[PDB]
Amino acid sequence: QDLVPAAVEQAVPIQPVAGAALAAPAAGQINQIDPWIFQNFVQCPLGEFSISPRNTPGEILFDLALGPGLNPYLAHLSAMYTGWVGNMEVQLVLAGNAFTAGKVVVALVPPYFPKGSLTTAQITCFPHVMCDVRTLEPIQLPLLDVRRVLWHATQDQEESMRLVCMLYTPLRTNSPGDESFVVSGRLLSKPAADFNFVYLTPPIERTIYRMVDLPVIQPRLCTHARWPAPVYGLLVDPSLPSNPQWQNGRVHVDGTLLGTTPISGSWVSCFAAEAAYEFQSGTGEVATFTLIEQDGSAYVPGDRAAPLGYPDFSGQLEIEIQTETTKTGDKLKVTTFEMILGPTTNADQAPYQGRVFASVTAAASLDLVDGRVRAVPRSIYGFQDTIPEYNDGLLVPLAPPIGPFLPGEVLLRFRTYMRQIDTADAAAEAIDCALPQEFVSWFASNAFTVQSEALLLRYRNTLTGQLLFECKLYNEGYIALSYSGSGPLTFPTDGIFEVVSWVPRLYQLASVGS
Amino acid sequence: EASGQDLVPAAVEQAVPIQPVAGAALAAPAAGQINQIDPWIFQNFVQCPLGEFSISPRNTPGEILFDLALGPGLNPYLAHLSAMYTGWVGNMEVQLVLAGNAFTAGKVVVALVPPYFPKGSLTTAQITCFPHVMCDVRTLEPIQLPLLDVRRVLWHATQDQEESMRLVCMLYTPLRTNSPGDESFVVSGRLLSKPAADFNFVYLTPPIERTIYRMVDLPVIQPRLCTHARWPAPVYGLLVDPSLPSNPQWQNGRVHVDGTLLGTTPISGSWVSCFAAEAAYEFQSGTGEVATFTLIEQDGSAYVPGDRAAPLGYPDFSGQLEIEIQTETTKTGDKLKVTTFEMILGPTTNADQAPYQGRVFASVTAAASLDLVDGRVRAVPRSIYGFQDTIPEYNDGLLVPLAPPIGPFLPGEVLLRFRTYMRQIDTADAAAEAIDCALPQEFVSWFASNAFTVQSEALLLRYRNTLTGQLLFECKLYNEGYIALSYSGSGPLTFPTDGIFEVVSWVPRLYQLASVG
Amino acid sequence: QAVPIQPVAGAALAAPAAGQINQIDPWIFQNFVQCPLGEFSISPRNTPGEILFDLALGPGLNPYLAHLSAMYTGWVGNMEVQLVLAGNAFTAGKVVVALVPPYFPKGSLTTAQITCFPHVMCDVRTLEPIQLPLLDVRRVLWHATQDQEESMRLVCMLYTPLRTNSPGDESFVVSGRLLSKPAADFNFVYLTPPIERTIYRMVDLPVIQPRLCTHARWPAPVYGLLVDPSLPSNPQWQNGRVHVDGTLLGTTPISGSWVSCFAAEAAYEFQSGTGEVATFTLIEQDGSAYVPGDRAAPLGYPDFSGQLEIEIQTETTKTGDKLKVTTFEMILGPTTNADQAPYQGRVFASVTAAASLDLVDGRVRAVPRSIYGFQDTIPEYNDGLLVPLAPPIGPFLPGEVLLRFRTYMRQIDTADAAAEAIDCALPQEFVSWFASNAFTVQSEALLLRYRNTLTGQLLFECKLYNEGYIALSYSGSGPLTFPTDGIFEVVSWVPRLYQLASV
Ligand SMILES: [Mg+2]
Ligand SMILES: [Mg+2]
Ligand SMILES: [Mg+2]
Repeated sequence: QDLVPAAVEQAVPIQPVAGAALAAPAAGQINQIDPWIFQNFVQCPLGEFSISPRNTPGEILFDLALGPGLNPYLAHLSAMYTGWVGNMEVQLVLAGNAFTAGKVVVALVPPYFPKGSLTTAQITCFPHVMCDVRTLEPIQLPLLDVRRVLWHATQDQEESMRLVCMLYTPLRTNSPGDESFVVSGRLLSKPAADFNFVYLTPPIERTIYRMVDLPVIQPRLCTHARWPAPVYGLLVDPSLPSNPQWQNGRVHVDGTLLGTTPISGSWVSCFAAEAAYEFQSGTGEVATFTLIEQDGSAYVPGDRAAPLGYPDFSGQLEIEIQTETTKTGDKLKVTTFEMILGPTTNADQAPYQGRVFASVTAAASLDLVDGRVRAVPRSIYGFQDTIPEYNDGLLVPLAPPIGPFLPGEVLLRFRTYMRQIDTADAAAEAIDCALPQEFVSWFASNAFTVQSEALLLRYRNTLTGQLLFECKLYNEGYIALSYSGSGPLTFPTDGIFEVVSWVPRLYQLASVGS
Repeated sequence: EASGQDLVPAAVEQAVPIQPVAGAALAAPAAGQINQIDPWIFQNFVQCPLGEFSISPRNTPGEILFDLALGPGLNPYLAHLSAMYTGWVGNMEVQLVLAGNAFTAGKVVVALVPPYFPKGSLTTAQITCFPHVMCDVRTLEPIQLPLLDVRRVLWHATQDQEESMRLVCMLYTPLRTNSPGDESFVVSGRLLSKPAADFNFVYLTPPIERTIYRMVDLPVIQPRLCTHARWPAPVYGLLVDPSLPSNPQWQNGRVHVDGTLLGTTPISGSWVSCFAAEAAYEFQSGTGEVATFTLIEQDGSAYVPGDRAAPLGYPDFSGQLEIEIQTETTKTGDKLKVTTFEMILGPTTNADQAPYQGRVFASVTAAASLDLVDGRVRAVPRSIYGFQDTIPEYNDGLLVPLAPPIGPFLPGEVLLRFRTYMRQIDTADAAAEAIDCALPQEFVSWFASNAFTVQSEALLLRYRNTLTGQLLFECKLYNEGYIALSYSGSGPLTFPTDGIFEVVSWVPRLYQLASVG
Repeated sequence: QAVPIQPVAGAALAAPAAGQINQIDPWIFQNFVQCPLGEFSISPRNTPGEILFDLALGPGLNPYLAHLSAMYTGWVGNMEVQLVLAGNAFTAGKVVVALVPPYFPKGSLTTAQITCFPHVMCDVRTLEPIQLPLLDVRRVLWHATQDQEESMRLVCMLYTPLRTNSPGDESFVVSGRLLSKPAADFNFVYLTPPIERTIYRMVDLPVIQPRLCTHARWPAPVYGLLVDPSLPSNPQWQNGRVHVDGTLLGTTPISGSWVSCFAAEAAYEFQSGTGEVATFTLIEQDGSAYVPGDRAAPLGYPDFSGQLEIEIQTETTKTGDKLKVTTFEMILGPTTNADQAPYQGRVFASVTAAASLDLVDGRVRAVPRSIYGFQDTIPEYNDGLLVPLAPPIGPFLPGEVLLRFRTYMRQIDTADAAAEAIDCALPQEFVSWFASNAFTVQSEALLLRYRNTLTGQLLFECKLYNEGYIALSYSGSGPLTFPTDGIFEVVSWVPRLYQLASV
């Protein structure tokens, strides 16, 4: 005769996994870590998520892989080792309330289980813990090294054990009351008794598990990335188009440039070519340009739409070039030519094929010598923020349009002003970019590894450390804010962007408002 | 024990030159669970899921009779259990049955081929360079062989297919018979297996029924209660006929066994030989009233010339088709009706019809103007005039992408045909009009919605009678979606249409069937 | 000898799950053989931090183990190496040899980082060979032979500079050489039928004299073999461009019956100018379609400028004159102002016709007959636009000059009498040989020797690069020719910075 209790605590039953006892006969060395790293839970580099009443049951809230990039001490230490082996421990804290109903499941998913779409029925067939959003204290699970190899390489990230969290039952509030309410979650970890490193190497600085940082410069000392001018403004505007297809100033956070984006800010909306002048009788002397790369290399039609640094807007542009004449009384001068960029055919512009056309009006036939030039913009006429002609009328390789966003998110814009010709309006013609120069470099100089889908940034006052807003910076290189206003909203331009954490894609920012 | 030896009892001990391999004990300190298989599964030999093969006097030395890879899919208990684990490891045991008639002669070789050896020819010169055994086709007792887990990992993933050891069987000398009368015997081999002592699985996983094992299964429906896949009608007959063209090039009703649709095959049997288009009407002094249709897809979306010859469900035959259309009129007293046009399908030697590009013209006889309003239509057939079973004119004289013709077959093999009849006009004929397909429409839905994983080249089916539980014949279903029987007669031969098809085994393309009938 | 490292197990860890453990001939354990790419020179002008050699563990380090590797599936175990330096008592300087593990990220190292591995430091005045272990640090139980995986490397750097005197005529280098053999714990895994197409298989050339070959840019024999340094040093030809591993570059064809020709579906009509004009809609010379992709024109299309004659067979439904061969006149020259676009698939040519000679429209194949006003310059592939090309031949080290295979054309020249030369980089037998053998590439270049077969006296040595051009070390100011009845033979893989000897 026996008594079965209704209330039992909760636990995960395990079979022990061997670490360095399997690895040691074919490792070079087996290296120990400081014994007090085994004593403290420390927040994970990806250690923030949220829960809303807009999430639906089945959604995945976080997803973590075993290994050294879960602890900031272990990630600092991996710069001087070639491999790793052993077990870990994770801790979870939820900041909910008394009005909040809901459950989540945290499952342990092994390597080589096909990463498709899990359902709510299936998540409880793994080892798991059942948690609800009203808990005051933290929950912990083990994370074991179930594997087919003898050890792992710190610089190639292969298959390991994962930690998946799913929303089990919907999240509800009793009185309507709180539907703008978000639950915060945080993740923390330490290593368990049986974790080692493998082979001592020189400490390399540009390893993986090195954390991203931004350059410490205020946005008003910087340089616009689509037109050769400083940065003057910083704002967000729902009235404008949401998914622009700009082609300069676009870079991945892992460091790969895309579009015609150059490294230097002295290539921006400028070009270089071989020159050839003729004097068709009607208008004037006409210059046909055979395009090259600005470092003097040849141009080959490839996977961009033009050479690096080409203007990505429409309208009539003014250039200044050097000219060497064959008259009497002059040998060198800065000449002006007038050029049309937009979809304004009858001129047959095809910078994708390596030929552009321009002209200056002249009652003479000034014999200008053929050679090599560098053209720089002077003024713009009828500027539309739309792509120019790249082929004659044909489509070219492009970079995808900016996006996607979540419901409620909008795009952050850096603004500058262009020199223009205008007759009736004396307003300042504005142009935006997503990331300024000083940011497209510092990427592609550093080559970071993205470790998640977005980066959470805080923007502060350099003095008094006040918080101005929070934002998501996605891997593709654009920033989002949570903002549901209708008109514009501009921000002070002398702050500094911080780095907080890697976050998931479904992360819910706090809303900004005028 | 048996009457009359006249032959070899056992290909028993030949030594195989190989070392003992370690199984689930190298993997155990790297899992975080203790797992285990039912001790009674280790206690009897059961037929393998790819477990049948033939040897005929038509085969030549160097042909591969079977080629098995080590893993869960060699046993039916183990292929069921692998749906709820990640990982496997260990050795197996196999049994070979080859007990031909005492009047036969021949040899085969079975080799142990390691991981990472190229897949390709395997000439008869290099198969004996492996650890191998040589076998007579007359051996009475079953021959037993080891299949060992030579590997440089600690275990294997169940939902991958990795490098493991293989077991390859090749015909070594031809098969002959010195019996005085009229025919040479075929040998019927079987493969059986069971796990060895240290086979295990690794980590428990949600049981997911769409795994890479899980053999195909057909729907339990009778042929005479299915829907034709080239004409909108029931299925009525089922027969073979060696007098009709052998390798047709039908475009509708084609589907891969793994779920890929071929040609212009739709999913709904309500799209077969219909179309949806944007219409425009005119009245003139000549043809009468011409209707011009620009085609879209039938759900309602646009059409673009692509990897097919026409939209989905377009009729793949020649003739003159009359259709029926809903139309409006700008007359008073009459609102909406059903009107009938006709349309020629063939080349016509001068035409304005390119259904590849989306251009189709119809017409109706009319003395005055029949003012019919424009809009959206869906055309269905009513009758066929001058039926020809040859492809229509897709692009007037071009070469559009087409699904290949049905074939090849082995010597002696003919095509199984599903038959229905059409509505027609005929002056001097009173017989029906027959159209044939390869698989009926329920089988296209089954394969498109199931996404199976094939094993070798064909499936072996048997056809059973429902009223008496009798097996009538056996056929081969090739992975490209056509069925073949073995028949060497001249007259058509028909079959009842109140039976079921049932899957038996995976087979090679050189499998030889018993003939009907 | 003693570095800070633990002993590594070979067959004790592989044997449970291998099928066989196979032994090697005991006399192979008694000889140190030269490793491939194990040798350097140190000069007084070298800068500390520069890399002397870089070698990975496996069967390819030994010539006997690379042969034996073709009848096996795997390998395991450790090796041992010797380093031999040639200095004397009146030198100074140092080197460091490090043991770098399997997954270290490749890049570049400094002298500060090289001492952070397990290493030895060695003085250039050392007398005996310096002996070391090369161990199998690994995450698997054995390695597959028809595969290359990560293994331990051995890396040598110059640590402090060389200090010496020199005479007036030469300049005193210190030389080094690395030799190897297997350690007692080294084995193979499972006996397989021997393979001929293995990854440890050396490049070889066809045994054919240059004068019996076929020219790669004009359909005719090869008549010369020269080196001329007054010509354009970096040409950009588009035919006869092949990679040593067998990839065809440019518009290079496999067969010599395609060089400087084209096939097309022709269309004719009379114009009251020169006469019957032909619109050639180009096709691939084997009957398949043509789509503008990676290269400038279809395969084999000529790649020089001028005005060219072409012969085509016509059919005329005239009763009394049906089939005949008619020579047209195409002008594919430089910037010669008529809308020629091979890259899109259409060209034009016509003939002086007094009347409208009936010529039906059908399939044709053009062959050249003679050239008029020939320049060595890219044709007009697209009207005035740019086209996907192949990079210019190069680059060459200081002193290096391109070797040229020369032949002669069919000229039209009214006020000249000397014949027209034209060059290529390789004949048409070295092109299809690389395309059929599909070799595996090891360093950057191969060292060849041009020898005479009658006596056995070598004419020079050259450097066949991976992209497919030859380079000799030359200093003279005029063309220097060679006899066209020698034989090219392969010596070894060399690095790019390898200094040949003079000609
Ligand atoms: Mg303005
Ligand atoms: Mg009839
Ligand atoms: Mg000449």
